[PDB]
Amino acid sequence: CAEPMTLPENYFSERPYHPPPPC
Repeated sequence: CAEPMTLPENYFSERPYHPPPPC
């Protein structure tokens, strides 16, 4: 993945994935 910076309660929800899905 590029630019690592994802976390729980702020990266996975039930809405239109805002962040990159491949990461």
